[PDB]
Amino acid sequence: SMKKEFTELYDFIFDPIFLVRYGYYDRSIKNKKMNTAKVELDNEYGKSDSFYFKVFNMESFADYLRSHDLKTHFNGKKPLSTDPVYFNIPKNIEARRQYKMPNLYSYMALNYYICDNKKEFIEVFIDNKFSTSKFFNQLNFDYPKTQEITQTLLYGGIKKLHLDLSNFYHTLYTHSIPWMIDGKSASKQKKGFSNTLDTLITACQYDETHGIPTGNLLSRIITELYMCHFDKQMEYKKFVYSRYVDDFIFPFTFENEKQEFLNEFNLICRENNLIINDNKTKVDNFPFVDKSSKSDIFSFFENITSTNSNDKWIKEISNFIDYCVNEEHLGNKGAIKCIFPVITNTLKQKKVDTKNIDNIFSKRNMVTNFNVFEKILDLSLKDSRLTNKFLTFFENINEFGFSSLSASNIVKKYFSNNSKGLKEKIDHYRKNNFNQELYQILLYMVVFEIDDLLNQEELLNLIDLNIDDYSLILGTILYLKNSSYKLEKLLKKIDQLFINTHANYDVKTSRMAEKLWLFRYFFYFLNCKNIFSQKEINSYCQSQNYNSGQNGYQTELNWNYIKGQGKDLRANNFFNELIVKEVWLISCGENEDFKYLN
Amino acid sequence: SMKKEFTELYDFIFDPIFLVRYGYYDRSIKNKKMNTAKVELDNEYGKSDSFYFKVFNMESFADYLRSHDLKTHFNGKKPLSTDPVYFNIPKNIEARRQYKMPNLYSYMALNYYICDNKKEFIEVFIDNKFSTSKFFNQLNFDYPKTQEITQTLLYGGIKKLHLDLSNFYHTLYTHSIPWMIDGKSASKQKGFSNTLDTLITACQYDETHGIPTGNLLSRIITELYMCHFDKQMEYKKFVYSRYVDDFIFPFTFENEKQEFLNEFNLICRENNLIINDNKTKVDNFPFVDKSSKSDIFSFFENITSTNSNDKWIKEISNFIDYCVNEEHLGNKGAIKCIFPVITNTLKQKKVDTKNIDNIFSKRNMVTNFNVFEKILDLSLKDSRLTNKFLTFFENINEFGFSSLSASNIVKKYFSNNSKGLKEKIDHYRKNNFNQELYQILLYMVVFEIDDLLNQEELLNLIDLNIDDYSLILGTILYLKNSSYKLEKLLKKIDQLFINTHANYDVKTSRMAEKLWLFRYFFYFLNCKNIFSQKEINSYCQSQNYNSGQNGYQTELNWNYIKGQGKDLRANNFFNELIVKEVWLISCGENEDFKYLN
Amino acid sequence: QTLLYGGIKKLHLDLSNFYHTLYTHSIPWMIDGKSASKQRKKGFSNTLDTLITACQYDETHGIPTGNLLSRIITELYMCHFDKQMEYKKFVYSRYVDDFIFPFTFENEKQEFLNEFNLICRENNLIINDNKTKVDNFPFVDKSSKSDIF
Amino acid sequence: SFFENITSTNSNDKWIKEISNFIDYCVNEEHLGNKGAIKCIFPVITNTLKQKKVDTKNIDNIFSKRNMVTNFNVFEKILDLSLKDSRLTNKFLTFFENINEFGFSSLSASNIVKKYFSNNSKGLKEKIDHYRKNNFNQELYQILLYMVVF
DNA sequence: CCCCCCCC
DNA sequence: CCCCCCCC
DNA sequence: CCCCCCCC
DNA sequence: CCCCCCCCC
Ligand SMILES: [Mg+2]
Ligand SMILES: [Mg+2]
Ligand SMILES: [Mg+2]
Ligand SMILES: [Mg+2]
Ligand SMILES: [Mg+2]
Repeated sequence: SMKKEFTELYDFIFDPIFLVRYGYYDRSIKNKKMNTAKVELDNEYGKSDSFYFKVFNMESFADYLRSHDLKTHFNGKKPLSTDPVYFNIPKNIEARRQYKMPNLYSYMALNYYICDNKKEFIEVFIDNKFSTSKFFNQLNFDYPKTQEITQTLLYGGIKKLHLDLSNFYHTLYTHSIPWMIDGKSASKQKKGFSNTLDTLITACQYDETHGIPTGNLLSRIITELYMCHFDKQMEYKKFVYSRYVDDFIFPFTFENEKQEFLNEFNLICRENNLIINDNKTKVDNFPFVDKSSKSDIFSFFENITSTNSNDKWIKEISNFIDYCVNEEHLGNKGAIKCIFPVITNTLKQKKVDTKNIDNIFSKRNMVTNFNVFEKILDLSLKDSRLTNKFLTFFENINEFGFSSLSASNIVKKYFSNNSKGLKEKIDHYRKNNFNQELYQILLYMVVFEIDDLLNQEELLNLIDLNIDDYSLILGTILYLKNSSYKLEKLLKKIDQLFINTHANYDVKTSRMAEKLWLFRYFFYFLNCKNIFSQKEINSYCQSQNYNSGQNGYQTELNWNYIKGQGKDLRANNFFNELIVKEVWLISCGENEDFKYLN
Repeated sequence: SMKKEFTELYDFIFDPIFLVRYGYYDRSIKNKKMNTAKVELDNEYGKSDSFYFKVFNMESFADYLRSHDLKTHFNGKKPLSTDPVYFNIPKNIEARRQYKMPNLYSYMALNYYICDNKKEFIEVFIDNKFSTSKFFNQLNFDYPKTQEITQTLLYGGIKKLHLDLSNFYHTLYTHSIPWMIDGKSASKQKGFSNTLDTLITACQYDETHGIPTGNLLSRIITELYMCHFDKQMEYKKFVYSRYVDDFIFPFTFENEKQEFLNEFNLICRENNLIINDNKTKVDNFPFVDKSSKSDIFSFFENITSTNSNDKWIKEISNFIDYCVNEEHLGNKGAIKCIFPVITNTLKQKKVDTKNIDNIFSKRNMVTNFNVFEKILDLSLKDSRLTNKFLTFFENINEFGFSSLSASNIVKKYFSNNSKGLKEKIDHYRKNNFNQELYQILLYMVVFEIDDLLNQEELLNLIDLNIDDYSLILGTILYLKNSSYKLEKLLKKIDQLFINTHANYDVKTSRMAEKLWLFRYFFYFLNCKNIFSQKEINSYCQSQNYNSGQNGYQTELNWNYIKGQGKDLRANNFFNELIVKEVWLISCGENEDFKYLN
Repeated sequence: QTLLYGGIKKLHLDLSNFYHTLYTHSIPWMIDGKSASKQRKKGFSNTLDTLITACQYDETHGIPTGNLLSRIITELYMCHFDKQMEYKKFVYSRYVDDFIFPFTFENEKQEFLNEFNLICRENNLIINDNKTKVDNFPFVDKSSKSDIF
Repeated sequence: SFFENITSTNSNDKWIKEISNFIDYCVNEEHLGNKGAIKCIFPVITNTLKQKKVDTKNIDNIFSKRNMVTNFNVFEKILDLSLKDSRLTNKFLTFFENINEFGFSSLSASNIVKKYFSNNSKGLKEKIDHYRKNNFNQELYQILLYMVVF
């Protein structure tokens, strides 16, 4: 029944290996049988809107976890205050949203706690009746099903009321969590479940309390419980509504029903320091607006056949992209995100010949220079949140017959033509800390083997402060892929960065508790694998006259010296086990060549 | 010079006795001579927009400070975390603001620190160039002078960019105060700012979300924060005018605008500040100016004392409508000018004392219209006008308006609108619009309104989700009625004290918890024996309370409560105040809880 | 489509009554140069002008629209416009008098407008300010005929 | 009818304040579509002085007082106003040329304008280079003319 | 995995 | 000419 | 030169 | 104290 199939989903999700194999990057699997014991690093089962699975994933760390028990490292209390990877992405054309990717250690510390107390989450979730985000887009709980749950919650409503909470994730006071779960008066009196959660959550953001570290499934799960206690307080007051995260739909029929619900709603926000986004408060009167019909979109290619001209397919695809971008302008939320899936599905459904698919996306018209793949590429450069979608779209038409080389050339030519504008855009993303925008360009260059855009001086200028770890890793990979460039200059800019950021901390702080922990692990891993010639390391170390001991060179570059520095080594000893067992957090590639297409 | 007048302002403000006598309730005096050694019981020298001076003031505590030195009592470490008075006021008809009135002990600790390190405030203040809010509306630093400062900052500007920070005080991340004063990266590693943060948190029970807003100390702390925001923008060759969180950036080319916006956002993102995108506008030249009061101040330029009293009634009544409509159009603060210019016009036009009684206490037999009843009714449409209305009444009282006639007029209002007022009272309770409640209760105690709430309705005010101030007023209302038995009131107060202590570690001292003001008010009265000690021992024997060396072992007995906590630094502070007969609430001239002349 | 790449926004710019208000004597200016034109006959530019005015009784207000010769001369004129703009590292798409300027920073839209207005004042061209509009991504497009066809 | 209530008895500060308030009133009036309101600033300030018969030394101090607290000067504000529309170049200069004959010291007029140029030297040079590049002829003429006049 | 594709 | 059709 | 002042 | 009176959080 309903109670049965609910618990199947939750007994599945609440598993430490699942919450890092798919939770760290907020990935989602449709079927349980996709949780293979193999690494399965090449192909994608699940999807995510965040980071490229091929270059950044946990499949190596996951395969370690089902062969080794790591809870030993976390069984103690008093967790370590680690610094996350601050990664800032856009919200509109003129607004932003701040992700924080927590240090893997303090993440697993929080992960194991949530699982050791799965009951305090699950039994509240299954009893809850208003939330359509408590499924986390997981398993068979797709968009049509969350929509269908909302429809039954809005019966009897001549009108609908909308409320959105303003910057809910990033303005959340962490100490509000014991208030919502246990009661504000009960928390004023220590060492409970809510209190221990609060201290583990802040451990992932260097003990700061303004906001939650958003960007992973754990934050999603913790956020859903906080709002499910909201839902429970409103159920006591005999209210009924639908809710997806911070977005409410209250159905009513008389103005007083609305004002009653509005007042009891404000009392809960006042009590828990939540701010109602007033620009988004709206009452919909029947006949009800609904500007989200995808029927016209999904039926765009109805009258096209495999027998249609390759030029016909080119024009219709290009036509279709413009139709959806216009539909998003009219308020059809998600219409642009649908461009990639339906082009993929339509080619498959119409069974276009694999040779004919190459021509469609390879054809550069010598009359107008139009290549439809170039158009899709340029589209994706208009919202860096489309990065994974464009890359999996290429992945799909690639395995359909689009020449990996043809695609690499088209992308190369696009960068060549827009060289001036992209350089200008990079300097902007660097000065104003637009991470994902810089990430997208760097990820495109490493993936499509682009080498003409930046020189070595312009590449080393990327290895600097106020750059996310993901961009640094990508920029490092770009430097290494040119064999002509000498590693000596790269080691200076990297070591200079490592010393500079370690200086801001207390001198007794372990380096794996600091910033740049992911880029640090990436470097130490490549160094232990000796991608950096141990000789070419000693050459640099002697240009700075670095003292030496039995650990090796006393440099931030040497992991063996770093592995011991600091009073609390629980983090260093954590990432130590990972380096020894050659667990990677960044994927070298199929041939370990840092090439990512076939 | 310009810095010559600043240094004199700040050497005066940054004095701990001034910062509580005029800063706790955010008062303002126009002359340094107004800081008299005497307790100004009948002189409202200062101006405030928060709490009625005649009832809630620090003049007695200020008097104790001139004699004793409490810097000795406060020197130490790890300050005690106290719970403030949560007092919620409106922002507009549909919005609210959250004032937090800090425990006196925690407040004074912050006050002494700021003064011992006034150097770190004053040095940044004098050096500042962009802030017109850094004068805190004191001395000869009036609105016209601040506008004159802004005008010289907007030269060379064809356009003005307007930028407002969203929910600034309440959303201000406290730990970001070290970030702006000494840098964020350096803060990863217990200096000046690192301790100012922990003194601030201890005023709001170690909450790090928001600043205790409603007093001068928080305005100065907020100002340092933004004055460092200013130094960062000054290093980038930017010029603008700022008042608290509201910026005016003059520019000419769209280059300069986007240049300014990009840096502005970086500073904001770094310190968890949020920009109110709705109040973001650009004024192209010719510039709008919807805030000119020239027509308001010259409203009475045509009327004289020779004119009929009925004409004065009409022009005043038509003047109130002119200003309320001008506030509608965007002339910000126009309603706040109604009371001053009426008072200043009456004085300047030299209106006789007997005429003022007749102008303001006349009842049209035809229309039942009384102009003072109108002004009162206006004051109840925005509870942030309570102090304005009462200081206005205080002024026409001294000019001739009979205290008796005024009390009768308000009494009549409350009788006509018993249905509505009792609806609004029970509304403000259920939604913690606790200022709107404080106003009604304050009008009742001041104007002697004994016919609105019965005994039961008053007792049902002594509950939780009621702020200390309205609690004190509701208790006063009960006491002002002799025929109400003091026994029932105790049972509501004892139950209330008992219920809020249950929310704490049993080792917590009561004077560190919530309701610290109401507790002090009650304890002071019991020590003064206002609560008949025979009538106290009667209630305790009813509850079968045990009796010990200090007393009857209840929340009501201060001698027992005095030392029942792990950290008594707070109780020991308030105990000294009770012993020396320092009052935080004025019992009145004859201690009859009456406040009219 | 390929001209508008890299644009998170696109600026629209339409000349007002370009065909009917075009000063014929500005045609030599665009092809050769206003300064050079002061120096003054027998050139290709000047002779083209005279063959044009001869079609409309030696009048210089506007070009006689309705035929293809006027379209061709209009393109040549407007292409020398394009070259002056190309020289300044600007990129856009134009159909006769209708410009589409893709950009990403307001600094660019301003740089572009400043030089655009400079050529327009030099050659007595008028911007139709009613049709000036920027489109922010996601871009509107109402020109779709898919459901019609 | 803006200055009708004020007379010679009022303090120079009052006069300075009221004139400063008056410039804002007309500027806002022009913003509302009151075509010509800004061009009326200069005559009615001149003519109000005549009708009210303010003493010569008062004219100097009104237009020379640098308020020690704000460092505001009402003549400097008038000057900054004229640099917002070049077509006010003559109506500002006749205004000075008028109050110069009313008792305003030219040595102070020159000193006040020179301070403005010293203060906004970066901005003014930036604006000059922008006028040459875009062939804005009157805007440049204004700055150059003020330089030679003052 | 066995006519789907989209919300924070 | 050999499943298109529309912009100033 | 003998009160004013502003439209394009 | 010796005319004034208004911005915010
Ligand atoms: Mg939101
Ligand atoms: Mg604000
Ligand atoms: Mg046209
Ligand atoms: Mg046209
Ligand atoms: Mg504000």
